[PDB]
Amino acid sequence: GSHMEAVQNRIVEAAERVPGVRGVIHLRARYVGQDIWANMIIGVDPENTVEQAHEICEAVQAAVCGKIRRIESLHVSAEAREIG
Amino acid sequence: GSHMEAVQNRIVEAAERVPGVRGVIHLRARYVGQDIWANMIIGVDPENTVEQAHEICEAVQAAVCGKIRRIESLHVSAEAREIG
Repeated sequence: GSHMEAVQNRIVEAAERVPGVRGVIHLRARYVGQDIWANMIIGVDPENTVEQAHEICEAVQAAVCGKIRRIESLHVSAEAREIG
Repeated sequence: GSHMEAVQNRIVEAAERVPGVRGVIHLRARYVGQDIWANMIIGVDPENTVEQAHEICEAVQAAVCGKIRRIESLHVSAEAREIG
């Protein structure tokens, strides 16, 4: 794949290892100049409250931002997902 | 304020009228070229499940995208919020 597909795969790999993540559903990653701006949607269990799902999102943010360089902006949201 | 503050205020106004929204907590809006890319975090009640909060987010997306021109990318997430 392209450079950006390789970057996308590394971001997904970092996120999918976080407890409570049921896969990465979507990732929009773009270079704006020399920095990445990314929007991620993760799957979580339906049983989560909104706060519990947000805490998973925050753990994903911390994981991705800690591992993946050059990201200027990351926004992570969750959808209930019944498969993985 | 600036042009972008006026744009931000219109986006917030569109979102905050959607049932179940407990204010707009955050909005990052930027021009990338001639288009707006926006990340929004809304407050919702803590009692929401993740799916219920996601449905509010989707209603916000539809409302903002339907009313506000020039947005190329909008990502809306929710946080539990005990005040409004």
